[PDB]
Amino acid sequence: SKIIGPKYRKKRLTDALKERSLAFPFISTSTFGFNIDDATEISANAISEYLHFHEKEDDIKLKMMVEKSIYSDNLIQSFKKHFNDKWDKRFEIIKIENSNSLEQFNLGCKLFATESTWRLKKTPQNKQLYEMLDTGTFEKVTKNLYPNCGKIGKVYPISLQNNKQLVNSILHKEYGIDIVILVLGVNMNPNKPDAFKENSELAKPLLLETYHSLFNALDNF
Repeated sequence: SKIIGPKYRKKRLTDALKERSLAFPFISTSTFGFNIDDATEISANAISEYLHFHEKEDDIKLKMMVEKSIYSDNLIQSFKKHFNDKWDKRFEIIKIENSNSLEQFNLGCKLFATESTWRLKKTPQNKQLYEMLDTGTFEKVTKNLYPNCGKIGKVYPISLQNNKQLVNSILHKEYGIDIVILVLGVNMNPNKPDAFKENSELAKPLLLETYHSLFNALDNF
């Protein structure tokens, strides 16, 4: 759970099969209940940090999936403000109806991130994803790779490719996903595991570290 920060790596020439195209949620904002003003600033700033560092790397495509309820003109303006009116062409926000909507899966990204918990198991919010992967198969592969389970602020990539049991998933074969990344963002919701208290001094630092971890995974990926 120790904070490690960004470990980003510039790549000018890349393998098209290893393109850094990531679909990811607006971490901790819906079910987890993270303060949206705070999540917006952290998200926008982390995104801009990564994209600026990687100026001129055109393989990178970032698609942030935002639930309809949270999506607003004010939200988009807030992002614009953090980007100093220079919104990077490589970053898009995609409105989805809810965390289980089918529209989220065919966005053309080789890496697909989902929120998870320490258990690294299916949640009610990513049920649809897990049905598509086959729950038992994916959970078994997850447990084999990460036998000591997950820590808040970290991500856990699982390849659908090198993974024999998952290669035939619609997610891989039809929707072009190579890697599913389980993202352990900060939960603020008393009804979900490992809830942080409202003014925890660790909440903001750990959400940022979640983004760093995610983008570190992308740069390896």
